[PDB]
This record gives sequence, C-alpha cells and structure tokens, in this order.
Amino acid sequence: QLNHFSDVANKAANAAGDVIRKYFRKSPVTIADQSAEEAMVSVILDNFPSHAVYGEEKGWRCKQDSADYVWVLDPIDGTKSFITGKPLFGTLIALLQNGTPILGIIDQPVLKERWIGITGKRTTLNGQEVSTRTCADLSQAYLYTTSPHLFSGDAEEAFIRVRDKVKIPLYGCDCYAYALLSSGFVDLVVESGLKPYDFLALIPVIEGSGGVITDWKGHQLRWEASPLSIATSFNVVAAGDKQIHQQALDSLQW
Amino acid sequence: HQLNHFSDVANKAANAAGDVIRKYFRKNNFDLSPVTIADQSAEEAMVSVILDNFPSHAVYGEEKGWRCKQDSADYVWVLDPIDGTKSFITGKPLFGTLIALLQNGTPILGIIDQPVLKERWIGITGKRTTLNGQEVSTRTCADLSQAYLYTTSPHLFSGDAEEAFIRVRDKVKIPLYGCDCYAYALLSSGFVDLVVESGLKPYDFLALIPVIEGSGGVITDWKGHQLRWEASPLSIATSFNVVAAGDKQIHQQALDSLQW
Ligand SMILES: N[C@H](COP(=O)(O)O)Cc1c[nH]cn1
Ligand SMILES: N[C@H](COP(=O)(O)O)Cc1c[nH]cn1
Ligand SMILES: [Mg+2]
Ligand SMILES: [Mg+2]
Repeated sequence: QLNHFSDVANKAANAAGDVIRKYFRKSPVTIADQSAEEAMVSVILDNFPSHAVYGEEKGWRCKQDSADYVWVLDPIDGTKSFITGKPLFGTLIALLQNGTPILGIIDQPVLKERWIGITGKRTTLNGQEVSTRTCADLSQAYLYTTSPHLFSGDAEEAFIRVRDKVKIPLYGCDCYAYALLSSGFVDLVVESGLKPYDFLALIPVIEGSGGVITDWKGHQLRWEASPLSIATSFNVVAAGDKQIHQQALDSLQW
Repeated sequence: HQLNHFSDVANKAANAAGDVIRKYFRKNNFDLSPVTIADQSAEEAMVSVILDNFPSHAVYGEEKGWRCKQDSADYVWVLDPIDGTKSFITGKPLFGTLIALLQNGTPILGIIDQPVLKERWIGITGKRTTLNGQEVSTRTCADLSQAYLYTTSPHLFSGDAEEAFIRVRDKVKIPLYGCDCYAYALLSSGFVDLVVESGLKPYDFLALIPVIEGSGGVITDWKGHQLRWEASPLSIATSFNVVAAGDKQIHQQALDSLQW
C-alpha cells in the first residue's frame, strides 16, 4: 500500500503537469485548474476507488458514503503568479488517512521540481533528500509571505510584529516559499487566510525535512476532509528551526 | 552590421555569467558570501569576454565603477551580474543578469538573462525584442483598474515616493511583489501591465530599456522623462524612479497618479 500511494501521487502530479503546461504563458487559469484536477482525480480513483477526493470548486466527492483516505488537491496554488506568467505557482497534493496527512507533494511543472513528503521518510526534491537549516535567532531569519495585502485586522498587527523582527521580509511565491524552507534556503513563512487545500500538502513536506509548521498558537494544523467538512481559513507559521518557530509564536501573540 | 557582432558578444558574456552563477546558486542550505563570490566572478567572466572582443570599450559595474584601458570610450557595457540578490540568497530562481551596451550614453542593446530557467530576453535597437530567439510583445490594457502591477518590495519606498506609489497601487487591479528585473521581462512578454519602482541604480535598469521598448512598451522616470544615465569616468551611480508599462495609455494614467 504505502509505495502504491507514492506511485499514484506521482502519476497524478505528472498528469496535472501535462495539463498545466498546455495553458501556462498563453479563464485560462480556470480551465487549466479544472482540467488538471480532473486529470488527477481520474488517476487517483482508477487506482483507489475506495478513496475520496476534495478540491476547491467541487468539494468532497466519493462514490461511497465515507472514506478512510482522502486526496485534497489544489492544481494551481498561486493563481496570480500563474496568470502573470511567473513559474512559481505549484500543484499541491495531500493524502489524508483518518484526517491526517501521510503524503504531500509540491510540484512546479514548468521548473520540473517536485518536493515529496511521506510519513516515515525524509522529504525529497526530485528524488534527493533535503533538509531545513538551523537559524541562530529571529533577527537572522529570512521570512517569506505571499503578499503584504493578505492580512487584515488583528492578523495584520501580529504579522507586523514578526515582520519587524526578522532579517528581511520577502514576498511573492505561495507554496514555493515553503518548498524553499524545506530545502534549507528560507527560515520562516507566515501567512493568514489559507484554505486546507493550500496547506495540507505542505505538512509532510516540511516536517519530513526537519521543519515545523503549525497554526499561530502553535497548535497542530488539522482539517479533516469529510462529507460535511467546511473549508475554512487558517493562519500558518512554518520554520526551518524549532527555536525560530517559538520566537515567531512569541511575537505573533495569538 | 556591428550591432550583430555586439549581440554575439553580449550573448557570449551572458553565457559566461550563467556558467559561473550555476556553480553558486543553491549552495547555502548549511547554516565572503556565495552571492558576493558569484557576483564578482560572473562580472569578471563577462568583462573578459567583452574586452577580448572590444578592447576600445569600457565596462561599468557596482563594485568597481568605470574601467577602460583608455581614458574615454564611445561604447560602455553596464553590468549587473545578479539583480535580485535576496532571491538569489533564498534560492528563488527569479534574479537576473543584466547587460546594457551604451553608445554615447544611449542603450543600444539590453539582456535580461535567467541562467537557471534558461530564459534570455534580448533588446536591440532596430529589432523586436526576443525571448530565447522568439519575438515577444507587450499587451494592451483597457484601464489602470485592469492592470496587473509588480514591484520588488513594499518596503523599497519611503517618504513622498511611498505616497506616490500608494496612489498608483490603490488604482490597479492587483499589486504583486518579489522579482526584480524578472517583472520587466514578464511585462515585455505581455503577462504584466505595469512595474513601478523607486531607488534603482543605473546597472539595475539600463538593460531594461531596449528590452521593454523593443517589445512595444514604455519605460520612463516618474515624470515621464527619458531615463538617461551617461556612464563615464566621472559619472555617479545615483538613484532613479522607474515606471514601465505594456500600454502607453496605462503609462500615462500611472504618471497622472504618481503626481511627480
Ligand atoms: N497560496 C495562497 C493562495 O493563493 P491563490 O488563491 O492565488 O492560489 C496565498 C495566500 C496567502 N494568504 C492567503 N492566501
Ligand atoms: N532589483 C533592484 C535591486 O535589487 P538587489 O540590489 O537586491 O539586487 C530592486 C529594487 C527595487 N527598488 C529598489 N531596489
Ligand atoms: Mg492551495
Ligand atoms: Mg541591477
């Protein structure tokens, strides 16, 4: 079973990438997203008809009333990058067992870069093991977030507290920043308002690299995909180094 | 035609920079820097190519300023090996190598090279801009309200310039961030409508001018005047504000908002 999950997840990512390349740098984003999701679901359910799938547009789908295994997909995380021709969007694939991610992929189909997190294994990038880096203090950390405008109210005030303590705040890449953290080139990622399909795949990738990823109180990020689950918004903080993670939590004051 | 020889040599210079840069990119995941080494070495590689071919030309960069075997030169190569140092340091492959050739102070050739992604935009006076040898064009945009805007960082504005940037920012469809010269490359290929930045040095923008103009775009200072900087033995690398647009009409609306 466990190899079979990895093999099928790769086949699904391959199918999504084949689709996406037909649309990149030509509604195109919507057509690409829908076609890539269909391609992934076909692969998944051909192999695992007892599983369920979950995505943004169509929600939960399962040919049975329940499933132990659920695939949570986002064909194009980073829609604004995609629309503007910037090749740092990603396809996100998470497989959840009883609501817990056991596999996550971040795939960049243009750059041909694929991060794979699997419970039990070290994360890989194009098949080679990766690791997060240590970081001596928050003042030395390189921080990413997608946009300064994707924070409001109390969350913006919290972000600013962290932002003003790091070495430098950088912007613009969605899931790719978490990939770079997993590979040891970024120290901290702080975001507000992510939906489950935008973060679940990140969890095994980051943890399997040696990093930490939680909500802004430091609690486990969890969203159990089910027939009745509601795709609510989450705040996320990821770090390469546990000590920097705790400093970030202390600054967020959430 | 001498511009074809200049193009050939510029391409050899970009190839040499890229070979250096690929040796150093994503070497820093174990906690002088790789970025300084890479930058210096890449500049040296380009300079060697340029001056092997053109001993009567000058070169100009950030660290060393003006260099020439003679006291003056008609042709000056202005170089930035790594535009987007923070992207380079953090493993984000959207920095670029910038090469501009100036004849009597005016850019006649510009390259934006991404050596990891293997994407090279070339602007040559007289020709349409190319990306990996294929012609490119900017796109039309119906109104500032429909424009996709990029800038490197929200924090690279201060004072009156920040206030002017905010006026534009709040009028566009969406403001996006993070990628230095690469945003101007995307504008040249017709995927971005507007780029607005403050505080660029000449090695950060001269290469952009032939690229953007040769794709059908417009690039000026914030008053709508020509961006001009004559590289010379006594020139000072001062800071400039830049606005680039795919569409002339959007450019003017942006100038109207900047109120500079
Ligand atoms: N990656 C998050 C979704 O982007 P998209 O919907 O453009 O694909 C970006 C984000 C950060 N905070 C809130 N949303
Ligand atoms: N591309 C400009 C230079 O970046 P670098 O010095 O990190 O390479 C970014 C910039 C915008 N406004 C001011 N500077
Ligand atoms: Mg997503
Ligand atoms: Mg520069």
